[PDB]
Amino acid sequence: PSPNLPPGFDFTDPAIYAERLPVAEFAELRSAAPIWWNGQDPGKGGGFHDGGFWAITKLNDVKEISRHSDVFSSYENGVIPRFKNDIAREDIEVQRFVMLNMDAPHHTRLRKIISRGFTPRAVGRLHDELQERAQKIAAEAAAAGSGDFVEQVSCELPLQAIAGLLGVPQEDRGKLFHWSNEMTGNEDPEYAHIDPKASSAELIGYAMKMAEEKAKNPADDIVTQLIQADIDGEKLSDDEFGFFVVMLAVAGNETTRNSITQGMMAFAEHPDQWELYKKVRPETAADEIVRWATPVTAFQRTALRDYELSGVQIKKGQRVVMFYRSANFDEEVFQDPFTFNILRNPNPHVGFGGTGAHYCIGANLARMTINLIFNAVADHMPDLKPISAPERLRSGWLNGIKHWQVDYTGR
Ligand code: HEM
Ligand SMILES: CCCC(=O)c1cc2cc(-c3ccncc3)ccc2n1CCC1CCNCC1
Ligand SMILES: CCCC(=O)c1cc2cc(-c3ccncc3)ccc2n1CCC1CCNCC1
Ligand SMILES: [Cl-]
Repeated sequence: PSPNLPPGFDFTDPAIYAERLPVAEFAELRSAAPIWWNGQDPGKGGGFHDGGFWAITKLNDVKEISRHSDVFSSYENGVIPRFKNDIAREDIEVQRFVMLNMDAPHHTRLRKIISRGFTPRAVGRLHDELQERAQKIAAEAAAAGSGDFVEQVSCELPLQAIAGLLGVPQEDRGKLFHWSNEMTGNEDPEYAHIDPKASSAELIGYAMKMAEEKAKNPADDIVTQLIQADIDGEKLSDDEFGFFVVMLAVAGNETTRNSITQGMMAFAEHPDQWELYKKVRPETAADEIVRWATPVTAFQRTALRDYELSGVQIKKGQRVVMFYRSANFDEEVFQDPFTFNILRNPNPHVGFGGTGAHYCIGANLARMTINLIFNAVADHMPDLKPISAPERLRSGWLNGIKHWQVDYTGR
């Protein structure tokens, strides 16, 4: 029995996500075809010209793929499942220079070096400054009475986390945030004029200059840790640091931002959860917010050899697309997945990916950011109420909210 889906439906179709999350369609696959070939017509494969991909909709299959990185490659085709249909293959293969799109052993060496910048000590050291900034952001927004929750609440704190992690001076954070914002969303008409190619080049150039400068004058931020050789002589080259910063500018910006926006959207839809949050302030809320928001709808892998996955024969060279948005509502794993429950514990969501070599290195920085900003929202605008429906982002792999008008005072 084939799944009940519109003909030619592509789960990476940006025109879908500009309007809605295809929640019913994902649930139909989970019930009727949990691993399903998503065919793609000629020239409509978002930069990939192989006829289609395997849609992966169950959490256990997402985890099995993520664990078997020896078979399911990030390097072969990158992990972004959709670009502009016209993108040149060389523009996809340039993504291989960031650690996200690397396989072992190159990924193994890089991740070990990058780990110096994401130790619990390195992240926890940002706590106090990010808490202060979260409080000031929410106070400034509440003083405005009403406005765009996305721009006035969700946007700044994730960017300040990247800036503080890297130790970017305050006078430079303006153009750093601009470059980071010009990296994503260019298939939405609102961002048709952004140039991620130019921005990534500017980010790399800025980052190399910063690596050269930071080598001359070490400090305590992670940049010194990254470019300092260890006992084995391992360190980031200047351009390697540049590719790290470009990855960070994307990895930590719109992901946490959209978790914040869609976390508040869930709170507006479930006022009992919001009342419970304001009273208890449970930090388990962050993980339920990420599960609910699933800012990365999907990442892909490519099979390096034949592999049988849950009774389905994946053939060498074929792409599998891990739909975290489907897996995070898998009825087999979650008790009442469609109930927003900020006390859910344990919460084995795959919003940060499936356990494995590429698991989000900034997951705890993200959770801290989310907890600090929602404590600040609760402190300064506890009676927030939405004014109109959110405006969704036209993207085939990012689940984004561009704008969301709310009344911070409630009256
Ligand atoms: C709610 C916020 C976030 C979400 C939902 C998220 C999601 C993800 C996902 C799905 C992956 C791929 C995992 C895999 O393929 O197995 C990933 C990797 C990564 N994330 Fe995040 N992320 C978030 C925040 C952040 C932040 C704040 C940072 C850093 C400041 C960060 C840095 C990274 C990096 C560097 C990688 C690549 C790791 C590797 O390939 O080894 N992320 N993230
Ligand atoms: C890496 C140094 C700058 C650069 O050069 C370059 C950046 C860049 C970015 C994209 C892109 C990013 C996100 N979304 C869509 C596109 C595409 C191409 C990019 N490039 C050129 C790389 C080519 C590699 C082979 N030689 C000629 C240059
Ligand atoms: C050298 C050019 C790098 C680049 O360009 C790029 C980096 C990057 C990082 C992520 C990411 C990493 C970890 N966690 C979440 C996200 C995702 C995409 C990334 N890219 C390509 C951006 C394209 C822009 C145009 N639309 C398709 C994506
Ligand atoms: Cl994008």
